[PDB]
Amino acid sequence: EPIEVITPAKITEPEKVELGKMLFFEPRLSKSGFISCNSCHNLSTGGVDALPTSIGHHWQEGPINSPTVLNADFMLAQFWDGRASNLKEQAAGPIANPKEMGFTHELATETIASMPAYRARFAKVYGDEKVDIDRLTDAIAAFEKTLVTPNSPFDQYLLGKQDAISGDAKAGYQLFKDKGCVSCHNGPAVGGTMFMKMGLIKPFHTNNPAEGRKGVTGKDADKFVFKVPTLRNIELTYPYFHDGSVWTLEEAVNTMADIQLGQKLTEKETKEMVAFLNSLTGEQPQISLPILPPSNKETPRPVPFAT
Amino acid sequence: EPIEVITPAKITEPEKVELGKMLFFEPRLSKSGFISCNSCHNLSTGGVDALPTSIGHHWQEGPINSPTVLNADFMLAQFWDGRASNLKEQAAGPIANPKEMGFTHELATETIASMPAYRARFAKVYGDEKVDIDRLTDAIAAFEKTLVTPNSPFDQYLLGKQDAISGDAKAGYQLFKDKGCVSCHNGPAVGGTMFMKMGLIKPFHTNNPAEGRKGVTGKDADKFVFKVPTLRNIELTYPYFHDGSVWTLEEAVNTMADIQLGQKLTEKETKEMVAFLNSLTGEQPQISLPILPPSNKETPRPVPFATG
Ligand code: HEM
Ligand code: HEM
Ligand code: HEM
Ligand code: HEM
Ligand SMILES: [Ca+2]
Ligand SMILES: [Ca+2]
Repeated sequence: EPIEVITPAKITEPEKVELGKMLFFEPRLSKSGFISCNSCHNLSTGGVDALPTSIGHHWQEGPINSPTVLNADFMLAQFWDGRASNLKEQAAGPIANPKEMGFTHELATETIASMPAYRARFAKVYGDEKVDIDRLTDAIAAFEKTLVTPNSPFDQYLLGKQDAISGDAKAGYQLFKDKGCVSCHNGPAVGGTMFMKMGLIKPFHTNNPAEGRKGVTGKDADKFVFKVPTLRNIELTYPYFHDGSVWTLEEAVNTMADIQLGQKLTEKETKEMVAFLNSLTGEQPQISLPILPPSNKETPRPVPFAT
Repeated sequence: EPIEVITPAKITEPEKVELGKMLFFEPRLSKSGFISCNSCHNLSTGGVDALPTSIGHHWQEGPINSPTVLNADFMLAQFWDGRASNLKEQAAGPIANPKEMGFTHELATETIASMPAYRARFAKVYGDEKVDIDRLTDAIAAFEKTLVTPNSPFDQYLLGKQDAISGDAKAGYQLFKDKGCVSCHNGPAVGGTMFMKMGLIKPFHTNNPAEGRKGVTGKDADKFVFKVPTLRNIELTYPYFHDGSVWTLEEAVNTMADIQLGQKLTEKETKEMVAFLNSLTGEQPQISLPILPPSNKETPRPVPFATG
């Protein structure tokens, strides 16, 4: 089969994953002292804010839909345009992004380094108490690699449990293959293995200006070519597409069939397609909320409002 | 001894607690779909946002410092001005407060009732799958009552363990008593047993307009009379006072000694006091980040920007 099962994450650097988990939930990575990775990739809600575009520092309206951190390591690159190569490189972006955490790499590292409890952990992981952006993002990336979603009802079906999904869902997987969805959405993450044009046969209408891969490569052929997203946990990651325009998976599957394949789905076919896509929802990360250390007199004060 | 030990939470109703935890972390209880109770009472950082005052809907600056939910069921009343009797009544407020979650009770219950997984849990706890603010806030309060902080160094000391706290911290505690702090800050939560004047001997110098109890009662005698906060986990719940004006416990202790007692602390005395107070940090809630059900076609969409 073109779709493969996701296996539970193997943790090989436990101290580092713990430090990463703390940092993913650390709102003092932001200027406000209020926004953490979790604010926009909420692990209680499919690893996303579930908004059309993000709400950032000062309630600024973000330019693009927040994708899920779930199974993000199976992606060939990171961000919609693939401008980051892995999760460690990606993590540098939000901290310093004015529309997101609104901080700087220098302020983030000073903030974390103010606290002996954090310094002790960087020392255990990397060899001394220095905090720099490489270590901080490396730790975050190590944690994110644990956020896989094994044991979806579909995975149980691929492993031979014929009763793990409905007949609607089984017919939907067949449609998925037979219509050509799988040509772009395949591998363990049902997506994430390639860049492809959004609007291959028919243009995709949006008033969102994001040009995708063209903004990394400079190639006009790369205009509106985006990373193919994962369809794992697609049930949870509404609204859909990079512009957050579509709230129902019903409409997303029909928009994809219409513009990627040249023909929308029937009522029955949509029912089946959605059934299959929901069966891709895996076991969500079970994480204990991390207990973060107190700020001290050396910790930069947050600036939620004026100064 | 005027301070008592915090015992671990007796969990008698774990299904309700579970439901309560989900709702406490549920950002779809806010109009924006972005703010939950945990936003302002962040359980990773002492049950508080650690901001001078809170960030609400549309990034509004709130009027007062968000208190910790840790040990809050020990409080004689809820809110700085004591306007809510207990955690259940309290929880109704923020959901409908325009400067906080900015939602309505009607929309909150419709939002939760839209999802079969939520309806199933309400049924399992209350007997049918109807959602109203009564059951919603009952479940949240059930979860909050579990958020006690046992096993602090000072508790170990009260129980007899002499090396539980430092020499400084021991001197700290005798000073806390001898100077009269314990007249207002006592019991299991080292606080929350009474409302007292902020600025008993001298005025509290603040630019914050909050009136305290007078705002609720109208009485001139209740002016700047506030619920005495818990000092449990005071290490973690900076900045201090209802105006969130002071970031160090050093300043906080000196301000109190001065304006509540007419007393000035030696540097060694302030350091002793701060060591004592630091010893009041207990074991933090150990909880699993709740997995919330997906919205569906009957779930009201979040409204992060629109005025309607
Ligand atoms: C260090 C903290 C953060 C981490 C580790 C993180 C993680 C990630 C990852 C892995 C991706 C790419 C996944 C993919 O392309 O499929 C991503 C993209 C994105 N995240 Fe975050 N995130 C963080 C902070 C934030 C915050 C605070 C916000 C909102 C204010 C946010 C909103 C977004 C948006 C809008 C994108 C897509 C941007 C683009 O494609 O250019 N992220 N994040
Ligand atoms: C009917 C068959 C298909 C179905 C049901 C389907 C399903 C989906 C869904 C549900 C999304 C939204 C993901 C998200 O927002 O996180 C999506 C996005 C996407 N898919 Fe498909 N897909 C199909 C066919 C294809 C084909 C044939 C291609 C390539 C030719 C493709 C490439 C993409 C791309 C580039 C995106 C991101 C588009 C954007 O938001 O700009 N898909 N797909
Ligand atoms: C239903 C969700 C919430 C719950 C269960 C909750 C819990 C509590 C509790 C127990 C108190 C009183 C504790 C005490 O006075 O000792 C309180 C007060 C307070 N909380 Fe929340 N909270 C919620 C939502 C929020 C949000 C979203 C914000 C920020 C936007 C916030 C900020 C505050 C503030 C500023 C106060 C003090 C207000 C006053 O004294 O008048 N709360 N909360
Ligand atoms: C040196 C002795 C004292 C110390 C070290 C002390 C400690 C503290 C601390 C650290 C706070 C900040 C709590 C927070 O912001 O959450 C506080 C607040 C408070 N304490 Fe004390 N306290 C002392 C004496 C007193 C006395 C004698 C009274 C009553 C007469 C009192 C009543 C209060 C009240 C009403 C508040 C809240 C005031 C406000 O922010 O509006 N304290 N105390
Ligand atoms: Ca989405
Ligand atoms: Ca405080």
